[PDB]
Amino acid sequence: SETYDFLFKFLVIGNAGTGKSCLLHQFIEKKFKDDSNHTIGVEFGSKIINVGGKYVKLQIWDTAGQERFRSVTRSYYRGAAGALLVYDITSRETYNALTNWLTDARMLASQNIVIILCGNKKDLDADREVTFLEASRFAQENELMFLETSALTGENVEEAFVQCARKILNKIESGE
Ligand SMILES: Nc1nc2c(ncn2[C@@H]2O[C@H](COP(=O)(O)OP(=O)(O)NP(=O)(O)O)[C@@H](O)[C@H]2O)c(=O)[nH]1
Ligand SMILES: [Mg+2]
Repeated sequence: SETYDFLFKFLVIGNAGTGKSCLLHQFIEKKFKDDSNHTIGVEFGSKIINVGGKYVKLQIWDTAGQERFRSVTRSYYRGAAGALLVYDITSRETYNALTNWLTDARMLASQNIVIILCGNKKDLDADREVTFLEASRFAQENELMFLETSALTGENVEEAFVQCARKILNKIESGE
């Protein structure tokens, strides 16, 4: 019965272990799933959101982060309008991988894809390995909006997905 005015394909991308699957599950179900294991292929969720009285259906591909699946994950960029690019604030390696993820999206996605950078596991701040300020500098240098999120608590998860959609809606309306 429920309709929508817009349909967008999104990805969730980033190194294994960063919390991609937990982020999608939090956005859709509003709970932390704590038995989550490695995605061995691709998972899907969808949700309709209300953006200013416009209903936007998000079709979201939660991709495998393990290196062994990289050629598979790369096949998903085509047709994606938006992506959440995720690292783990407690794992510097996952943050150091970000340049490679952005190189992939530059080569394989639409030049107009909207990417939101998510520093996840913010609830694990006592084990932080990446500063807010330093990630903020990187995002700015890369023309990306940046949020710290927690799949566990929900902090900024709805905001990340909604803002990706709002930025795509803005492109549709005006400019580039
Ligand atoms: N404390 C905390 N743990 C989290 C958070 N998000 C994910 N985790 C935990 O981190 C681990 C990896 O999460 P998961 O969502 O499976 O990661 P993934 O990015 O989907 N991995 P893959 O790419 O291999 O599928 C799990 O043990 C999960 O419970 C978070 O915000 N806070
Ligand atoms: Mg996963």
